[PDB]
Amino acid sequence: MKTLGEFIVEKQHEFSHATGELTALLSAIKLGAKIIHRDINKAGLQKLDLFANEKLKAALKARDIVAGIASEEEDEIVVFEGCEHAKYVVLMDPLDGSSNIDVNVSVGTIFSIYRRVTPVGTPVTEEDFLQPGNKQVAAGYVVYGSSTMLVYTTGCGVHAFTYDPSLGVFCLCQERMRFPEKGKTYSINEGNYIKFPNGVKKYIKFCQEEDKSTNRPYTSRYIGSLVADFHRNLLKGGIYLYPSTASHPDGKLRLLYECNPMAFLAEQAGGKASDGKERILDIIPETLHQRRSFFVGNDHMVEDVERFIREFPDA
Amino acid sequence: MKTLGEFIVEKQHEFSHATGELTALLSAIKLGAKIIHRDINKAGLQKLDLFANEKLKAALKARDIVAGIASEEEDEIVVFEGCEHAKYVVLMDPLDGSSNIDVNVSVGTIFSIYRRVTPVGTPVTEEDFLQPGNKQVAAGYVVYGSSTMLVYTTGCGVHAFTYDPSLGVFCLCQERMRFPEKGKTYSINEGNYIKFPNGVKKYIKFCQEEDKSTNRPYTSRYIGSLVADFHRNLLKGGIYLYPSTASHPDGKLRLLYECNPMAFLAEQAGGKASDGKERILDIIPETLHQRRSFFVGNDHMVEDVERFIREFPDA
Amino acid sequence: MKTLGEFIVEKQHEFSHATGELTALLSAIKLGAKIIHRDINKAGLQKLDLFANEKLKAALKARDIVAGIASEEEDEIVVFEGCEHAKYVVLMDPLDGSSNIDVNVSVGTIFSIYRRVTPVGTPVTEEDFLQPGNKQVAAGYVVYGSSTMLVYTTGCGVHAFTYDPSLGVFCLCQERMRFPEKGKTYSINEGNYIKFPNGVKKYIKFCQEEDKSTNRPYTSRYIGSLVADFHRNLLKGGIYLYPSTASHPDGKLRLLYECNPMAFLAEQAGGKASDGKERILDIIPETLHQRRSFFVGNDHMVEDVERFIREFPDA
Amino acid sequence: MKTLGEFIVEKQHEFSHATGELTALLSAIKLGAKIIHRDINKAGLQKLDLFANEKLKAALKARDIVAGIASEEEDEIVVFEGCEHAKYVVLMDPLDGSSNIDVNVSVGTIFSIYRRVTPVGTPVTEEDFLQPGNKQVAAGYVVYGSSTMLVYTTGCGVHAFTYDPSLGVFCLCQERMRFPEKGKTYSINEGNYIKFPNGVKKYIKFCQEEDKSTNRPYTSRYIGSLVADFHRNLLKGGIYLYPSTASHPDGKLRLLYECNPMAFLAEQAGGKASDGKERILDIIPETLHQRRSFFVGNDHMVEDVERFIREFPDA
Ligand SMILES: O=P(O)(O)OC[C@H]1O[C@](O)(CO)[C@@H](O)[C@@H]1O
Ligand SMILES: O=P(O)(O)OC[C@H]1O[C@](O)(CO)[C@@H](O)[C@@H]1O
Ligand SMILES: O=P(O)(O)OC[C@H]1O[C@](O)(CO)[C@@H](O)[C@@H]1O
Ligand SMILES: O=P(O)(O)OC[C@H]1O[C@](O)(CO)[C@@H](O)[C@@H]1O
Repeated sequence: MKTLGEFIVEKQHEFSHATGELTALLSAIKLGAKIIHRDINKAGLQKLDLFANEKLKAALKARDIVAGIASEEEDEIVVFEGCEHAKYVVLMDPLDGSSNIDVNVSVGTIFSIYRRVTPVGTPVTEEDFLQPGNKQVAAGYVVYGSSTMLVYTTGCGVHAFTYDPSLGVFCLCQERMRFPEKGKTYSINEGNYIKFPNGVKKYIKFCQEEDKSTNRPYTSRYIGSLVADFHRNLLKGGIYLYPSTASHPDGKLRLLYECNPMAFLAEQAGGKASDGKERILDIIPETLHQRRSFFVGNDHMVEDVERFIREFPDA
Repeated sequence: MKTLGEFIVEKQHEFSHATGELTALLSAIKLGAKIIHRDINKAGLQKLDLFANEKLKAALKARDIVAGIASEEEDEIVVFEGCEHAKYVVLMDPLDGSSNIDVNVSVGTIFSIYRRVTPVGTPVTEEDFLQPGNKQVAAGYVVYGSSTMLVYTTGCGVHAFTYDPSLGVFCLCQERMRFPEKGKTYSINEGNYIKFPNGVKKYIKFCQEEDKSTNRPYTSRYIGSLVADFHRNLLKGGIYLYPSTASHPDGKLRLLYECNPMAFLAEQAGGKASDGKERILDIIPETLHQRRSFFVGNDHMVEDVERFIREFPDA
Repeated sequence: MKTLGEFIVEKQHEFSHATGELTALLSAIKLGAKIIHRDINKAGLQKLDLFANEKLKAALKARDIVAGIASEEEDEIVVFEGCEHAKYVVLMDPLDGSSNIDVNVSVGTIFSIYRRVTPVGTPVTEEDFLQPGNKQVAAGYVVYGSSTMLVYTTGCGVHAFTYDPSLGVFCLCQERMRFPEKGKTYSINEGNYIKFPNGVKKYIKFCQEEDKSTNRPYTSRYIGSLVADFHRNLLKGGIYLYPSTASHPDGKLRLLYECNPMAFLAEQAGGKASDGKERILDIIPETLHQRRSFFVGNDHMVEDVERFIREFPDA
Repeated sequence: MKTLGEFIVEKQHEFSHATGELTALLSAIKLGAKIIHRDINKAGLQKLDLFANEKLKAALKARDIVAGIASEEEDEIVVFEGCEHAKYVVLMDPLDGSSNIDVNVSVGTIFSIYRRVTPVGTPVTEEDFLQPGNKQVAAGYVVYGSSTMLVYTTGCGVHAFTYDPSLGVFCLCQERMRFPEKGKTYSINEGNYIKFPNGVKKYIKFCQEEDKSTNRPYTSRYIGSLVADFHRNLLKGGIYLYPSTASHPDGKLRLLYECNPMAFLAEQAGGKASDGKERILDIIPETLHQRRSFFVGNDHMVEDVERFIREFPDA
C-alpha cells in the first residue's frame, strides 16, 4: 500500500519538480475532502455548498501556499491577506451535484490550480484567474460515493486514490487511469431533448440506432453529478454531454470551475473535451463566471458529436 | 436520536405484534449490511455479489429465525438445516446494481419477507417462496451511497434509517416517507428506446414536451441501480421504468426478488407499482425466477404510463 | 467471526433459557457502550460520569425490559414509569475510573442484573436492589482501552467480545476466560500503606520477598481503574486489592455496584473474591451505598491474603 | 479546530525554520501511528513490536528525508540506501509497553530525531546515533489509549494532538503542556523494592509518610507503560521511576531510545529528568544499547529523589 503523500514524494519530476509545494496543495485538498466527507456521510443523521466552500477555503489558506481563490459560490475572488508571497491560485467547485445530497447520491468537489501571472508580494487579481485551461499546473476532483476518492493530474497521467476510513489516509488504487479503447455509454439529461442543438439531437438518435458492429445502441447513464458521471465514464468508457439550451444559452457548466479541470483530466487520460467545436483548454476566458457547452469522454464519441454539430448547424 | 432497534420496540403494533421476531430479522439484515458496507467502502483499496450473497445468507441463518432463503444468485432455494421450526422465509437480491461497484456508484440490497405456508417442523418448499407480493409481511432495502441507509416497511408506513460510523448504529432519520404530491423526474435507460413498447415510447415523448403547467419537460435521472433511483424518486418524486424489450421479453427485473419488495414499499409510501397493466403485488408467481415489466413511483406518473400503453398497444 | 448477538442466540441454555430477554439486555448495554466510547475516544478533541449515567439509563429504559435501575451516581433508585411489567432490575457503575478520563487512561462501565422480588405490575423498591450478589443473573463490564471490550457472565463461564469499528459490531474473541493456574502480579495503591490493615501490610511484604520457587517478588501493576486492573489480572493472573483505611473504614468500593458483579465474574473465571474474611457474593446488603473491603483474583493469592489477615488482626 | 499539519506550518520559527522538513518528519510518524493504531484497536479481533518496527521504518524511508534509523528492536543501525542525501536520523522505540498489548492496556511509540554529524552524501554511522540527548532537534511519543494522541517538542514547548477517527486527522488539543506546580503521584514497580538502591527505598518511605502539609502520602499509579505513566504524570503532576537492580544493574530503560526523548519532553514541560545523579540529556552515550537509571517528572519530586540517593548511597 502506498499513500497519496508518499506517491507525491516518489514522483519528483511531476509538478515541475516543486514537490514540497504539491504536497502542501494536496494536503489542503484532502483535509477539506475529509471534513466534507464527514458531514455528508451523516447528512441523513444548498447548506452543504456553503459548508464545503468554507472548509476548503479555510484549509487552502492555512497551508500558506495559495495567494487566493475563486469559488463557483463566490461572486468575487478571494485574496488571502498575508499570503501575497504565495505563487499559486486555486479555482474550485466546492460541491458539484447539489441536487444529490438529500438523496444520498454521489456528489463531488472540483479544483483547478494555476501559477499566478502577477508579481509575488502583490495581491492577486482576476487576471490570475482568467488564464486559459491549458495553463493549469494541476487539476482533480474528489468523489464522495460508496467510497471517497481523490483523482488528480499535473500533466503526467491521471492518478486516483481511495480514502481508507480504517487508516484515515488516502491510498493509491490506480496510477494511470485511461479511457478504455471504446465507449458504449452516453450521459446527458435527455428530458431537455427538444431544446438541444440539432446536432446533439442527431447524435442522440445515432446513439440509439441498432448497429451491433459499433456497440449500438449505447447504454444510458446519468447520475446528475458531473464528477460521478465523469468518473464512471473514465473507467468504463463513455461520453458526458451538457449542451446549450433555453435555460442556458451558453451551456450550464462554468468554463473555469468545471470545464477546464475536467478537460485537463480527460485529456491526460487519453480522452477529449470540447464545447462541440473547439478545444475547451484553449478557450480564452472572457469572464470569471463564463459558462460553456461541454462534451467530454472517449475521443471517438466526442468526435462523432462534433461531426453531427458540423453536419447539422443551428440549435 | 433513536436507533433502529429501539424504534422496532416502540412500534409494538406493527409486524402483527411479533416484535421479538422483527428485531431478530432486521438484526440479521443490518449485520449483513454492515459487512457488505465495509467491503464496498474499500472496494477500491461480480465478486461482491457472491460476497454479499454469502454474508447475508450466513447472517439470516445465525439468527435461527428463518426457515430458508431464496436468492437472485441461487438457482434453487436454500433450506436451513436445523431451522425447520422457523416460520419465516426471505427472498433477496444481495447486491442490486452490479455495474456500479467498480465505478464507486450507489448499489443496494433488497429483501422480502414472507410467512411460510407449509407446516412448521417441515422443510420449506418453493411453495413458500411463490406467494404473491401482497402476502409479504416485510420488505425493505439497504442503499450503499455517500452514506449507508436501511429502508423498510411492515405495512404501517416506510421508515428510513442512516448508519452512523461514529456510533456503529443505524439511526432513525425519517419515520414516514411519502412521495411528494407530484413527480418531475423519469428514470429509464433511454438508449434502449427503439425496443421499448410503443406506449412507453409515447410516454417518453410525453415527458419531453413543453408544458410548464404540468412541470414538463421532466428531468432525466438514471443511476443504473434500482435501489438508488427508487430512493431518490421516493424523496423527490418521480418514476422508474424498466419495460420489456428484445434482451428481455418479460422485462429484466425479477418479480419476486426485486419487483415485489419495491412495490410493497412504493405502495406504503403512497405511490404505485405495476407491470404497465396490472398491480405488481397481485400477480400470482409462475416460477422462482420470473421476470416482469416494472413501472413504479408517483401514482399519477405510473397512471400516465398505463394510459399510453392502453392507447398504444404492441411493443 | 461471530457477533455478540449471534453468540447469545447460540447459547440458548444460559440465562435460564430466556434468550430473547438477554439479547434485549445486552443490546441496551452495547449501545450505551458505543455512545460512551464515542465521547471518550474524542475526549481530548466528572462530566463524563453524568454523560455515561444518562446514556446508559436512557438505553436500558428504551428496551422496555427493565423495571428500574440503581446507579452509583444516583442517590435513590430510578423507577421506569411504564415498565412496571418488566421483571429485571439493573445496578450499574456508569464510569468506573473517574481519575483516568483526562489522562487518556483506561476506564470502564460495570453492570449487575437481578430478577425482581416484588410482584410484576408494581413499581420496584430498594428490596429489589438489596439482594445478595449470589442472586445476580448476569454481570459484566465494558473496558474502554486501546480497544473497547465487553465482558459478561450468566453463570456459564465468562465471555469477552471486542468492538470492531470497521464493522460497528462486537465480536467474540474469547468464549471461556479463566485465570491462569498462578498469579504473579498484585494491584493495590501502595501509597496508602501505613493505613492498611496489618494483615494487608504483611501480604505486601510477602509479595516483595525473594522466593523464585513461588515467583516472588511479584510484579506491581495498578492502573487506577478497577475494570482495567481486573481485566489484566484475569488474562495474566494476579490479584487486585482495595482494603479499608482512614478515608474509607469499610473500603472504598461499593458492594452492590462494584464488588458483586466483579465477584460474580471472578468466580465464574475460576478465581476468588472476598472482603478479606467472607465471600463477597454471600454478604447480605444493609444499604444501597454500602462499601466493602475487596480482594479479587487468582484463588491462591486471595487465600494468602485471608490467611495474613487471620494471623495479623486489627487494621 | 487546527490540525497537526497546519500547526507545524503556523510555527515557522520552531525546528530552526526548516518547516518543510518537520512536516515530512511528522507525516512519517503519524502515518506509522495510524497503521499501528489500526492493528492495536483490533488486536483482540511480541508480534506487534515487529509490526510496529516494520511500519515505522518503511514510513520514515518513504519520506526520503531520513538518512537512517536506530530501533530498540534492531541490533545494528539501519542505513537507508538512496537516502544518503538526507540530513536527519531517527532513533525509536516502536512499541513501548510490550506487556500491555494482550491486556488492552495503553502502550506507545517513542521517537528521537537528530541532525547527522557525518557529511551528507555519505552513509550514516553509529557516530550519528551516539550524540548526547541535548542535541536532539525533536522528540515525542504516540500514546495508544482510550484515544490515540501524538505529543512532541522541538525546543519550544510540548504540543499534544488527539487523533479524530471521524476525520482521520490529528487535532491540536493542548499547545503548551506543563507539569502542574506540584506532583502527588509516584510511579514505580514496587514489587522490586528489596533490590532498589537504598536512596530509592528511602524515597518510597518518604512518599508513604503522613504529612498533609506536603500532600503525603502520595497516590501510587503504575500502568506498566513508560509512555502512559509519563503522559498522566505530565498532565496531573507526578514522578516516574525505574532505578537499577539485579535484573538491570544500569536500569532497564535504554538511554537513547527511551530516556533521552522523554527527558527532552520533560524538560520542555518544566519538569526534570535524571539518572539519580546527573542530567539525562548531558550523558555522553557509550554504546547504542546503553541502559540507564531514570527518574522523571515534577522538578521537586526528582530533586527529593536525588537528595535521598545523596544521603543514602549504595544500592
Ligand atoms: O440537473 P441538470 O440540468 O441535468 O444538471 C446537472 C449538472 O449540473 C451540475 O450539478 C452543475 O455543474 C453538474 O454536476 C451536473 O452534471
Ligand atoms: O443496465 P440496464 O439495462 O439499464 O439495467 C439496470 C437495472 O438492472 C439492475 O442492475 C438489476 O435489477 C437494476 O439494479 C437496474 O435498475
Ligand atoms: O485512587 P484510589 O484510591 O487508588 O482508588 C481507585 C479505585 O477507585 C475506583 O475509581 C472507584 O471504584 C476504582 O475504579 C479504582 O480501583
Ligand atoms: O515490567 P517492569 O519491570 O515494571 O518494566 C516496565 C517498563 O518497561 C518498559 O516496558 C520498557 O521501557 C516501559 O514501557 C515500562 O515502564
